[PDB]
Amino acid sequence: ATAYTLNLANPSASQYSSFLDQIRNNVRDTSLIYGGTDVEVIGAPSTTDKFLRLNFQGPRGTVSLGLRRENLYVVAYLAMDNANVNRAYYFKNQITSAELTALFPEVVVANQKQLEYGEDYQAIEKNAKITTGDQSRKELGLGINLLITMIDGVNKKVRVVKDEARFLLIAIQMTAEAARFRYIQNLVTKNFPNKFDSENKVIQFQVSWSKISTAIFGDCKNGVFNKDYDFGFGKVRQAKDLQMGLLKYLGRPK
Ligand SMILES: Nc1ncnc2[nH]cnc12
Repeated sequence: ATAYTLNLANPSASQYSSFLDQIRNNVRDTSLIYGGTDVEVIGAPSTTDKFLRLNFQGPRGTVSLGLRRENLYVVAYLAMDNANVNRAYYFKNQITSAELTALFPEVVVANQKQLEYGEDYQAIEKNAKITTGDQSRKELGLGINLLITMIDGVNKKVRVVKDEARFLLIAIQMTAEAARFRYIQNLVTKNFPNKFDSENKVIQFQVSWSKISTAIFGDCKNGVFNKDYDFGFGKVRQAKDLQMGLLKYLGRPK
């Protein structure tokens, strides 16, 4: 599979942004124009190139993420354990052993482990054991320095579910979600490279990806919605106000 690398040993805002653009440009179908907007749209599912590999390169090791090109869903991750042995962890309904072998060649079949929980935020959040506030991912914050800290929890260490879950929550939001929502990307670069507080608006965007995509796809003309929409953070009339980075594939426009 194709692989893009984020250098966390020497991070820069420009590098992070280009990294997100590489993801967007890889999965998009440039012939697709939704609601007369210039926002990138994910192309139809491929039977050949199903996965994308993302490498988080740090000073003491590299941790990798596997994403489904069809929808940017995280399907697995790779990290060396305390014995420097490469191990791959995957979500059952998301990928097979043969595909995992092709995605992460450095991991032998015996070292492929199926995760006990679901790939949805709810399942992951419960295993992250967040003890404050609403106990959701919002409570962890966001940021480059936070991502680095989370990677330290899985890189070259014995697997601890709590640490693995927290890493996944941050890794998914800093890649897949940031690719989908420019608002999230802009928050990261505006605060680069510091850890900062997340917002309700961040969560609201995330849970409304499909709704936003459907709205632009079938109820938007030349960037203007046919009616007022509210995804949780106020009324929106123009698609531009949503600062979208990537829209969900819903077919070709009619
Ligand atoms: N595993 C996942 N990857 C990306 N976006 C998601 N939204 C919910 N679960 C997700």
